[PDB]
Amino acid sequence: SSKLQALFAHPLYNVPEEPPLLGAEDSLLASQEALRYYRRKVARWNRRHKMYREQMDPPLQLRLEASWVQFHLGINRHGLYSRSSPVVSKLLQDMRHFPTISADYSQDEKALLGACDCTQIVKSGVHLKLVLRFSDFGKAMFKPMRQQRDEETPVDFFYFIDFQRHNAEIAAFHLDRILDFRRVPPTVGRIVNVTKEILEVTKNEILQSVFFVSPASNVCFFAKCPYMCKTEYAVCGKPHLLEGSLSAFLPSLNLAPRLSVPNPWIRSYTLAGKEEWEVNPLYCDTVKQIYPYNNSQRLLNVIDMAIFDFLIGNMDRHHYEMFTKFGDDGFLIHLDNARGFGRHSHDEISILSPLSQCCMIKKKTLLHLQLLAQADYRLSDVMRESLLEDQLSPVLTEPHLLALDRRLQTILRTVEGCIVAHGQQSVIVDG
Amino acid sequence: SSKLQALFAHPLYNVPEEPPLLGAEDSLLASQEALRYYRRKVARWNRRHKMYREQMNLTSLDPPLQLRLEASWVQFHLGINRHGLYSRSSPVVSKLLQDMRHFPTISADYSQDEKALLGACDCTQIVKPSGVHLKLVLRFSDFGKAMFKPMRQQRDEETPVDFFYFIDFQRHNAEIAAFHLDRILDFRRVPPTVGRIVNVTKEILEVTKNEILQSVFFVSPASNVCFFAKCPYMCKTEYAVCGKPHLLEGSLSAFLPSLNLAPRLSVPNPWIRSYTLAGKEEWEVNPLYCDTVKQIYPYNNSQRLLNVIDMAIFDFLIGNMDRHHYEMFTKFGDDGFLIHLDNARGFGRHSHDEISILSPLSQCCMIKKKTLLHLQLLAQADYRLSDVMRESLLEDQLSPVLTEPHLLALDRRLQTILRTVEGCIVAHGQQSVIVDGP
Ligand SMILES: *[C@@H]1O[C@H](CO)[C@@H](O[C@@H]2O[C@H](CO)[C@@H](O)[C@H](O)[C@H]2NC(C)=O)[C@H](O)[C@H]1NC(C)=O
Ligand SMILES: *[C@@H]1O[C@H](CO)[C@@H](O[C@@H]2O[C@H](CO)[C@@H](O)[C@H](O)[C@H]2NC(C)=O)[C@H](O)[C@H]1NC(C)=O
Ligand SMILES: *[C@@H]1O[C@H](CO)[C@@H](O[C@@H]2O[C@H](CO)[C@@H](O)[C@H](O)[C@H]2NC(C)=O)[C@H](O)[C@H]1NC(C)=O
Ligand SMILES: *[C@@H]1O[C@H](CO)[C@@H](O)[C@H](O)[C@H]1NC(C)=O
Repeated sequence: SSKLQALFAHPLYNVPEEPPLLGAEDSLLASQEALRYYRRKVARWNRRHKMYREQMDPPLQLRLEASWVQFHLGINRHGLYSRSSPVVSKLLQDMRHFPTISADYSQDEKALLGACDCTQIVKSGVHLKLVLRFSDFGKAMFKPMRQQRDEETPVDFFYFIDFQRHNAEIAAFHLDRILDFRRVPPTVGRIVNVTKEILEVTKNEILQSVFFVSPASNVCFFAKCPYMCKTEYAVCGKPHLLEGSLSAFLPSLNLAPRLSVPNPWIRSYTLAGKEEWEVNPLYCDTVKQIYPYNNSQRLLNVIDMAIFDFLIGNMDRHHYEMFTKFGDDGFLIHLDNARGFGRHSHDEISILSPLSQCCMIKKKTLLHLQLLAQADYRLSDVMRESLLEDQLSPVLTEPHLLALDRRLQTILRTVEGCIVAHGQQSVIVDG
Repeated sequence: SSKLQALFAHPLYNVPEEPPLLGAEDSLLASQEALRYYRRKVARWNRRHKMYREQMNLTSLDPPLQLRLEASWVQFHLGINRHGLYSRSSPVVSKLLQDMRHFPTISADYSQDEKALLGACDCTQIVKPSGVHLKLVLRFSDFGKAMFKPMRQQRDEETPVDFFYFIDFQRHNAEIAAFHLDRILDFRRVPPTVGRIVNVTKEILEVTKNEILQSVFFVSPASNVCFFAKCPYMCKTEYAVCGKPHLLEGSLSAFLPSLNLAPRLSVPNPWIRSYTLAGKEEWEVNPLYCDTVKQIYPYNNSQRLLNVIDMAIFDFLIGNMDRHHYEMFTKFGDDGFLIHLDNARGFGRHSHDEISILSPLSQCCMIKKKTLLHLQLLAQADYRLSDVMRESLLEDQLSPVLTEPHLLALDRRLQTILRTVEGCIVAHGQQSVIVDGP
C-alpha cells in the first residue's frame, strides 16, 4: 500500500494533543479584529488599483473561506496548522494554481535600493525573491531557483551557494508535516510565467525597469546592486517559465508581532582536549540556568528545532522566531530553511549539540522519530511519497532522501547514549 | 627602556617593502580627482548648513567651511596604497588619532545601513549578529567622519532577548585594541581607531540635523541624558545608552574613502565555519578542504590565500569568530590586501582560545615570511607582544583598553600560532611552509 497513508493512519498520528485548545486565548488571531483589518487592506488595495488603472474590472472582495484566511485563523498554541488539515491541502493547491494580481519586492529589500553597499548585500540572503499576491488576496514569498553558475558570480564561494534553495524550502515543509512539528509555513513549488504573472501585474516601476530580454531570447529580470557586487544578480525564464518556491505569508506583524531570538548553539567551540563539545554537558548546564531556558518547554522546543536542522543539515539557524501572544514556552517558528538539503553526504553533528549536551527530549518527538525509523514508515519513503504531490517533483534527489534515514538513526543513537548516562526517566520528558 | 620603541626601531620594522610603490597606479585615490570631489561635498555641506540654520531660526554665525588639503583624514585617504591602509611609523596616522580624539564635532547622523531599518520595525533585521545598533557617524571640524560605537551599558536583564554569552560587552575596547594590534603586527589593514569620552548633549544632540535622532533623546529618571532606538526596544534587545549624566565612552573609527571614489567588494570567508569530519581526522589538521580551495578562484593565486591566512592569524589573536566576510578595494584587484573592518566581536573571552579560527594556517600549512618573522620577534621577551600592546594602549583616552588577562592571552595565542607553524614545517619542510614575497 502507501507508507505515507499508513503513517497518518497510525494511532500515534491520531493521539489528541494535550492540553486541548480552550478557544480564545489559544488562538493567535481574534477573528473579528483580524477580519476587519483584512477588509481595510482589501479596500486599500482596490483604491490603489482603481487609481493606477485609471492613470493608464470589478473590485476584489475579502472572502472568509479563502485558504490563507482560514490558515491565519487556524494558527493556535499548538502550531501553525493542524494535523491532517484539509485547509492546508487547499492552500497548497491555491498557491500552486491561483493567478497573481500584484507583485513587488520584499520589504527588507526595498531598503537596499540603493545606495549600493556590498556589505548589506552579501549577507543567507535571497535578493532575487519577490512577494506575490494571488486573486484571493493571499500573499506568498517567491524564491526563484538559483540559475547562474559561480563563474557569473565571482564573489560567491562555491560551497556556500544556495543551489538547492527552492527545493529546500519545499522539502522542509513536507518534513515538518511528516514529523508533525507543524512549525514551518506551507510551501509549494511552482513554474511561474515571469512575463504574465510578475512583470505585467506589478505596480512597482523599479521592478518593471529591471526586466529585459536575454541575448539568448529569454525573459529576465536582474538586481542592480548585486550585479555591481559580483554576486548572484539575474534569473531568467526559458523563455518565460521559471521554477521556484512559494511560501505562504504569516499574518501581518500588526496582527501578530514576532520576536527574533539568538540560537545559543549556532556556534561550536573547541574545548580543552580531548573532551568533545557536543558531548560535554557543562555548556547546557549553564544555559539551563539562564532565562528563558530555565523553563522546560523552551529548551525542549530548541531541541526539537536542532533535530529538524540536523535532519536537513541546516547550519544557518542563527535565530529563531516566536509569536508574542503565546509568550515563553510558545512554539518556535521554523522560517527560512533555504540553507537546508545542501550536503547529502555530510552530517554536521554539532547541529545536534542541544540534544547531545542537555540529554532531554519530548516524549512525542522521540515516539515520532522511533516510528519513522521502522521500515513500514521509513522517513525517506514517506518523504519521497509526499514530495511527489509537488509540481517540481521529485524536489529532492535520492541522496538527500537517503541521508534523512542516516541522520534519523544518528539522532536515535544519540538518545540511547543519553539514556545510558542518565536513565529514561531523566531523558524522556512528558507533556 | 621602551619595548614599543625597540620594536619599531628594530631592523625588521625598517625593511623596505617589495615591490616599491610606483606612485600613481599604486595609490588608491587620484589626488586631483579626489580633492575636487571633496570640495563639492564641502560646498554641498555649506549649502545645507546655511539653509538648515534658517529653517530652525539660528543666526548663520561663523565663516563657512574650507576643505583643507593638510587635514589628517585627507592625507590618510591619499596615503592608502597597494601596501596597506597606512604607512609604517606614519606621522599622519598619529595626527589623525589625535584629531579624532580632540576635534569638536559639527554634525551627527545615523549610518546609512541603519537609516534603512527605520521602518516598519522587523526584529529579523534588528537582532542580527555583529550588528552594533545605536552607533552614529560623527563629522569633525576638519570635515572628517568617524564611526562612533558607544560602550555597551545595559545588562542582559534589560535585554531579555539577548543571549548573555553573545553580548558585545567589550565592543568599544575591541575596536581600539584591534587597531593597535594591527599596527604592532605591521599588517596595517584596519582603520585608525581611538577611544573618546563624548558629551552626547553638546557633540551629538546639538549638532545633528536629523529630526529622528533629535526626537530619541530624553532625560533618564536618574537625571541622565540618553537616546534610544525604538525598533530595538520593541524587539527587547539593546536599545539605549546614556551619559553620566552627559559623558559617554565609546570607540571612534576613521572613515574610508567614499564608495564613489573607491568601491569595495565583500567576499565570504571560506573558513567562517568548522565542520565535523567523518572520523577520525580533525578538521583543523585535515588539508583536503584547503587542497580544494587552492583550486578555486580566486584562491588559486598565492597572494590571496596568504592574505586570508594573515587574517585568520589576526582573528585568532583577538578571538574573533565573526569574520563572515572580508572587504577589498576594487582598484587593487585580486592580489590586493584585505581590509580588516568591524572588529567589535574581538577580545570577548580572555580565558578561551578558539583554534578553529587558525584553520586556514593549520590546513594550508603556508605563511608569509614577513608575517612569520614579525610573530617570532613578538614572542621574544625584549619585544613581548603583551608588553608592546599594553605600552601602545596607554596612549588612548580609555586606557587601560585591555585588562591584563586579555593582554596575557595574546602571548598564549602567539605561542599557539608559532607552535602550529612548527607542526606544518615538520610535515612539509620550511621551503613549503614559509613563502617569500614578490
Ligand atoms: C507567458 O506569458 C506571456 C505573456 O502573457 C505569453 O506570451 C504571449 O503569448 C500570446 C499568444 O499566446 C501573444 O499574443 C503575446 O503577444 C505574448 N506576449 C509576449 C510578451 O510574448 C507566453 O506565451 C506565456 N508562456 C506560457 C504560458 O508558457
Ligand atoms: C525562569 O526565570 C524567570 C526569571 O528569572 C522566572 O520568571 C519570574 O521570575 C521572577 C524572579 O526571578 C519571579 O518573581 C516571577 O514570579 C517569575 N514569573 C513567573 C513565575 O511567572 C521564571 O519563573 C523561571 N522559570 C520557572 C520555571 O520558574
Ligand atoms: C556637556 O554638555 C552640556 C551641554 O552643553 C553642558 O551643560 C551645559 O553647561 C552648564 C552646565 O550645566 C549649564 O549652565 C548649561 O545650561 C548646560 N546646557 C545644557 C543644554 O544642559 C555640560 O557642562 C557639559 N559637560 C559635562 C561634564 O556635562
Ligand atoms: C588563478 O586562476 C585564474 C582562473 O580564472 C587565472 O586567470 C589566473 O591567472 C590564476 N592565477 C594564478 C597566479 O595562478
